[PDB]
Amino acid sequence: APHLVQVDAARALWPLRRFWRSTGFCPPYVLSWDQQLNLAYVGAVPHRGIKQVRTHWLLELVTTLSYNFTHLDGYLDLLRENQLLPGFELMGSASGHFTDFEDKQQVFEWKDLVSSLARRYIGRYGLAHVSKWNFETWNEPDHHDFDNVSMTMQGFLNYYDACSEGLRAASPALRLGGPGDSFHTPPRSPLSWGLLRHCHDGTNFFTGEAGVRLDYISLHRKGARSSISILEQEKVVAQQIRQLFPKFADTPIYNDEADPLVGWSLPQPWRADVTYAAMVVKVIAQHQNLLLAAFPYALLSNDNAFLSYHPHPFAQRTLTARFQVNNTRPPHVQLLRKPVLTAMGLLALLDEEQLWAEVSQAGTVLDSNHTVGVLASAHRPQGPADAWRAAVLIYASDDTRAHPNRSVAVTLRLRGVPPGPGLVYVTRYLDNGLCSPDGEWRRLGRPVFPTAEQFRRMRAAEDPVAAAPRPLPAGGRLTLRPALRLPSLLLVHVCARPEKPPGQVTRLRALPLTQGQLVLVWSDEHVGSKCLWTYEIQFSQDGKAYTPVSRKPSTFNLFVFSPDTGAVSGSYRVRALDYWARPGPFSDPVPYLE
Ligand SMILES: *[C@@H]1O[C@H](CO)[C@@H](O[C@@H]2O[C@H](CO)[C@@H](O[C@@H]3O[C@H](CO[C@H]4O[C@H](CO)[C@@H](O)[C@H](O)[C@@H]4O)[C@@H](O)[C@H](O[C@H]4O[C@H](CO)[C@@H](O)[C@H](O)[C@@H]4O[C@H]4O[C@H](CO)[C@@H](O)[C@H](O)[C@@H]4O)[C@@H]3O)[C@H](O)[C@H]2NC(C)=O)[C@H](O)[C@H]1NC(C)=O
Ligand SMILES: *[C@@H]1O[C@H](CO)[C@@H](O)[C@H](O)[C@H]1NC(C)=O
Ligand SMILES: *[C@@H]1O[C@H](CO)[C@@H](O)[C@H](O)[C@H]1NC(C)=O
Ligand SMILES: [Cl-]
Repeated sequence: APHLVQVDAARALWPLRRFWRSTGFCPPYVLSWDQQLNLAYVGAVPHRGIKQVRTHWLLELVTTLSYNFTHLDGYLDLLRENQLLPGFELMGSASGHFTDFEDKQQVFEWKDLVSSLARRYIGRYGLAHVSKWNFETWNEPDHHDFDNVSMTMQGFLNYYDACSEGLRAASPALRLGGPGDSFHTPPRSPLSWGLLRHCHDGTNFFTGEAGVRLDYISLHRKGARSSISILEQEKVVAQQIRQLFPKFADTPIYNDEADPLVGWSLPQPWRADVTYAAMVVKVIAQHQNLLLAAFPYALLSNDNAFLSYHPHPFAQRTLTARFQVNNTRPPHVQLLRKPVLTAMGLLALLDEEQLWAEVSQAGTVLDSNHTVGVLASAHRPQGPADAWRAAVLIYASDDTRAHPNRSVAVTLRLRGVPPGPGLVYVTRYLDNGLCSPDGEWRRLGRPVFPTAEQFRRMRAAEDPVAAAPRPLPAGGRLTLRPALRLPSLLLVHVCARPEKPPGQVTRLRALPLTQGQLVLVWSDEHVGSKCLWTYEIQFSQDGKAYTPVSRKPSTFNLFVFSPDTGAVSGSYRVRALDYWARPGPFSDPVPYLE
């Protein structure tokens, strides 16, 4: 039976916070070219769709009583360059200096390392910026991954107090949370429950006062292939925390490894394509609709910024697919944007207020705990460079199971769109048949070292199928009857015309990939409105006569330029193009010489 999706745009219910804008990984490798590319892709999600990168072993990037911060500087600057924040896990031994957190002097030295690093980056980036960072305890303390460090129950508590006092001495404004683990039923997860008991009821190692600061509680709960399982586990743990530790009733809860399945490197066909992408949206929709639409759930992070390894370019839990092309001179690296990363761009279009929506089948109302669901949102405009918007994101997802031999007939009924100037709608659609670079790779015979032409075909499947803007019917109503696949994503974007055109593209740079190829990366931080069709990229060889690069419509703030001719040397400039064909100002031109 067909699915009926109803959306009322006249009816703003409550805030829709973009609580999912995080990723992470575990490693220098963090400063390799591969990683610089990877982080360009992560940062290129439009409208700050990914804000934080939770990174393990950051304090192995420090060496030794004075510290050399060079490698940490390198990594944090690299994040900054892509407008990304560190999920700053205070994790590492500083090249083997720290070995024992029941050695009182080491605990004092740790406190000073932390205040020293916090002050350094307050100085380098400003207090306002570093105050946004989620400083965090050592990852998964109950999984015994400290290599050479001795971390007992008591040691962990000492370590935490050193973290807390270290950050505090740099500035009270800095935020610290933990433990970043599962919180299984006692006697399991002793350090995790032990931290809560310590912060709630224990004694500060340094000051001797009762209890210790804990600005947020971070857990890890993964789905074992079930989307709804993640939320169910979180509610059990959050309830236990609230009831056993009542001081933490309003303490924000993060699930900063909220993945469908544990084991990032385990190859899974469904991780390659829109199956994973659609499921990620489904997980988020379940959290918005079945929880936030109450415990203080504040952040959800898919831990998928890892780089993939041969022979699994697409099938690992990664935002990009890496190809190490070893038969060129020199060898080089190529990354492809996987649908999961593309989906984060679609999620980024969701605006600040949630709209009433209802999914039904044969008269039965279906909540987000079902294969078809929706998130609808609206934007209240501010200035002359802004206007009313609505974004509706519909998912069809059976979690990790793809169903290529199925169609899902949907009827979307949108109403209550208020009157506005030049109202248009734009649909963007994503599925495995049309938008899977893995799908194109398989169709090509899964070449180990794809040719330049093979990469172009693969990259042509990265973006969603976009339909040209169409004027909205009067009365603020629209009915669409798409044949969705399983998995699939469909965003309907409804935009009124802002009085002024888009802002300027900034931070444009040209990075070499290989002979005849480069990556153009830029920022959309000053473009303003989200009603963007694409970014017009222009190339000039002949002094300064500029020619647009024909390509699929894309709002991704990054583009690999690989022209058949190999002619890449010259100058480049980029601008935003809105749904009414109006351009924003061009970026400054950027030269490039091979
Ligand atoms: C082009 O040239 C580059 C060299 O520049 C080359 O890159 C190298 O590729 C290989 C993989 O093909 C990489 O080796 C893999 O590395 C990962 C990660 O290693 C780290 O972590 C492990 C522990 O987690 C440490 O032991 C290790 O020291 C590292 O710190 C490993 O996970 C891989 O091991 C698996 O694959 C091996 C075969 O490749 C198996 O022998 C091994 O048993 C492992 O298999 C198991 O785990 C799998 C997990 O996915 C699972 O699927 C299996 O079923 C099984 O359970 C492996 O060691 C190496 O790091 C790359 N080097 C660099 C510099 O990047 C490309 O391979 C080359 N291209 C071609 C086509 O040749
Ligand atoms: C810090 O480490 C880097 C990289 O290993 C090295 O180049 C640099 O000389 C070191 N700085 C100091 C002050 O020792
Ligand atoms: C989701 O649906 C299943 C039935 O498939 C049910 O057992 C489970 O309780 C539901 N969970 C939530 C949170 O709605
Ligand atoms: Cl996963």
